[PDB]
Amino acid sequence: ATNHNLHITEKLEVLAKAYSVQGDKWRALGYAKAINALKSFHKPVTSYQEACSIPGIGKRMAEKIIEILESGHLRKLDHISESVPVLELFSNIWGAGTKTAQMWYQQGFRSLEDIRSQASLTTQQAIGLKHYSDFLERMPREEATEIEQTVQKAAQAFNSGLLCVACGSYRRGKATCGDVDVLITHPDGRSHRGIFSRLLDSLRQEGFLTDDLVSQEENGQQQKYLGVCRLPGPGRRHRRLDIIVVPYSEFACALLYFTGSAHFNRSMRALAKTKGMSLSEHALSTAVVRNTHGCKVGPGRVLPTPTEKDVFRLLGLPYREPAERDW
DNA sequence: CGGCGGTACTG
DNA sequence: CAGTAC
DNA sequence: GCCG
Ligand code: NA
Ligand code: NA
Repeated sequence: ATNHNLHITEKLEVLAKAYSVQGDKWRALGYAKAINALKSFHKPVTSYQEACSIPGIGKRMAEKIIEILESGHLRKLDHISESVPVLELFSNIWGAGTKTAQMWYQQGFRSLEDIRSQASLTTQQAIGLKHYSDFLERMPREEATEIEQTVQKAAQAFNSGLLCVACGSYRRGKATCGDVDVLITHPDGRSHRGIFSRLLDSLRQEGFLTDDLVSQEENGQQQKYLGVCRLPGPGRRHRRLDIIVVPYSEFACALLYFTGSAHFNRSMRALAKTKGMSLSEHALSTAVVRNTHGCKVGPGRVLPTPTEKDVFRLLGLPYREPAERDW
């Protein structure tokens, strides 16, 4: 598609990012939805009524849209706190969100050097600070492929039958990727067990993993690593790498979840809800059991889904290719 | 108005 | 319980 | 912020 409302969405994005770094996440979310709708719209917007006809745009958003349309400017931008660019700087540090960014700003910090010299830093934030510039850039998908191959080769050394796939924006076919998520399972349903620890050990020993952000997260039968890798060779940057090992029966739903996008996942959860189902990285399930007072007592029952297509089918949806899952 | 996932780790 | 990122 |  093509954006016919550029000067409008450019302005809205400024406002959206301001709300985000100030921690108004719900308001930012609503802006994101409206901003999407505007770009993928058959025409430039020429009236308030037309703006409101668009799902995701109500009175308040339409008002701003038409103000921009007519005057070329959005006044609310002129009343945006001067702190916003610094809050964004601080929250670009992996492990620091808006609360930490506020705290540092109130302490009078203004720069990364300020943070590096005088800020108290969590173990994760120190790594995120140390690799600030590397983590901010998106890598070419070619480099993501090499990263996936590195993980896959070290995994298949333990069991050649392991199935390994890079998810996220890479699987959605983007030219560049902010990170790499490598999802690992085994078709025999059992031989994924034991792999996670040995795999991280092997990647450690050969120098590929340079820092761990979360060395192990256990979520049901899924194991997740969040860390930092760097391919061999000179001129290589540090990159964010996640590794998730899952049982074969959850592979389709894990695959879907880690392929995303985040916005696509949110809309699929909403759709499942309408059908009295829930959708997680583990399973498509019937909705949980709620008692007399409306509180969840027990989990629902899993609807088995061997493949991503099975998930879409049970939801009464046409299959969507990963490249079509940005929204 | 409340929901817009729920979750693990960590403190 | 709250902060963060998935 | 928007939606029901
Ligand atoms: Na609307
Ligand atoms: Na951050």
